[PDB]
Amino acid sequence: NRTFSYTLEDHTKQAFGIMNELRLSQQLCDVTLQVKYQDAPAAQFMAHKVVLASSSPVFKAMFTNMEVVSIEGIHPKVMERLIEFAYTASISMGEKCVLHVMNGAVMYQIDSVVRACADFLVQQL
Amino acid sequence: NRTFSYTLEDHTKQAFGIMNELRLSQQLCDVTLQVKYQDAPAAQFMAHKVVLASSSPVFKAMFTNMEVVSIEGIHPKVMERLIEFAYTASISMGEKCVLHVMNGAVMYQIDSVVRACADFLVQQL
Repeated sequence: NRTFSYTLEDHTKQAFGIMNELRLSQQLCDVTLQVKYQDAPAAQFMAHKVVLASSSPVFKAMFTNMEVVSIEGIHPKVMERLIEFAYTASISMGEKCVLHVMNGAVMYQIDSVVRACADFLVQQL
Repeated sequence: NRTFSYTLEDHTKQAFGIMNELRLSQQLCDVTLQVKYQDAPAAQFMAHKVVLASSSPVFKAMFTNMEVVSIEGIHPKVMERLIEFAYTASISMGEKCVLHVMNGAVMYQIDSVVRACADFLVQQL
């Protein structure tokens, strides 16, 4: 015909696969999240601002104006699981963490995780 | 149970949606592809190194070691469609461009597009 179009359905999933690898390799990272919560030991997470922005309106606003960002109000382990969700589309936690993850997900407006954690606590009743 | 897991299947697709918006807004971009081909006018494309790396082994190697990259051997219009594929998972072109796009896709080892363009030229016989 006049016009040839093509779509690879697995593409976004494959590309996030490689972006997650680059995050774990600490390649092309432009933000370090320095997480200090209460008496828990300080933890550091290197990430890509554009991936964090693509999964969180709070990160998008934060970065749209190698940066070090100071984060309070969230346990390192919850920030880790939120970052992993942003890079993987998957999150996992012990039943006793679901509340702390929902709290983290509301703070970073990751609405997908808020919904799933809320649906779980309600089912748990 | 002991362990609660969750996966949002549309997540990578939604996140690429927002990364494409940020590319069009020229937000968080860290590379400018300066494309000069023969007598065609010079064109500029701002992008995220990590998105280009996630869709092209050639971009990954290029950026893993605001940068201006000089690109020859490719028409601005083909580089545009390759960038759009990287941000959208979709590419479209007139039947008479399919060869020039395959050429571009081989140069940047976007294997998905090489395969689809090759399958089209062969079907066209």
